Amino acid sequence: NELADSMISAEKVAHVQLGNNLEHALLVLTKCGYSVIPVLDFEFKLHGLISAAMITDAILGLRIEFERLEDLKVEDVMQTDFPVIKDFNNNERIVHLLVDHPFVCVVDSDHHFEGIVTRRVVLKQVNRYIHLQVEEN
Amino acid sequence: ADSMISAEKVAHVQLGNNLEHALLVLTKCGYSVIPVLDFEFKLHGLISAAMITDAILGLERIEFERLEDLKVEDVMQTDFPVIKDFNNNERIVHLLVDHPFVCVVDSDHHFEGIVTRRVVLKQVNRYI
Ligand SMILES: [Cl-]
Repeated sequence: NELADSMISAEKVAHVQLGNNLEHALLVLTKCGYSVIPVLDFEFKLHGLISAAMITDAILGLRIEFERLEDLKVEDVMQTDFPVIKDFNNNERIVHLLVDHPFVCVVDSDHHFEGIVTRRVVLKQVNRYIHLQVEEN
Repeated sequence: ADSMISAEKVAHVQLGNNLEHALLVLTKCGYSVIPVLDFEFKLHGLISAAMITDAILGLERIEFERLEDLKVEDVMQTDFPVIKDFNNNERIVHLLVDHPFVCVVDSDHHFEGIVTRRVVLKQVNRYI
């Protein structure tokens, strides 16, 4: 159960809500310690992922138009194309997703946001394996 | 060893550049953290949008007008691990447990590239 036990619980992951403006999202991103955060609805279902780069790209003028952050909404710029994990029954699919994704969101069958799995657990396992090889030799 | 992303494929900023320029480079480049170099391409620090925005967080507002007043060296992180070569492979994997990437430099602090967690994930996927 090592992949499942490594999930970071949702209440430890900052998020924004549909309808939040981009100035609010930038504040959450800056304080939270994650470079990408989930976008949830009022039922805590997962709709998207947002980063500072997505926000700033949206206000790149012909001048960075920081005044526009007040008016744009997170759903206007968030990424809607993302993988999810719905169970821990398949270790290989999770490891496969972590190749091109630094973390993957965990949701239940109705898309309620549960937490994230990151690459760190796999690095911990590789680290342990390397040390076991030293021990065995 | 063969997985290092070489320095010329990584965007950087230079000492003395302001935070407005750094935000532009960060936004376009596709890396969330980029190196800060000097004229000799020596590594002085690492900078991210979160470091930049934290520096201009007021008690009432995000003070974007201050981006042109601050320089990258004012906000960059200067305490980070590096590797000089691939003569200590166990240390590299050890570092990648708590760091998403580590910079590669030479003895003169010249920036050579970065090693990331992705290559390890690639190997694990292939073994599995
Ligand atoms: Cl990572």
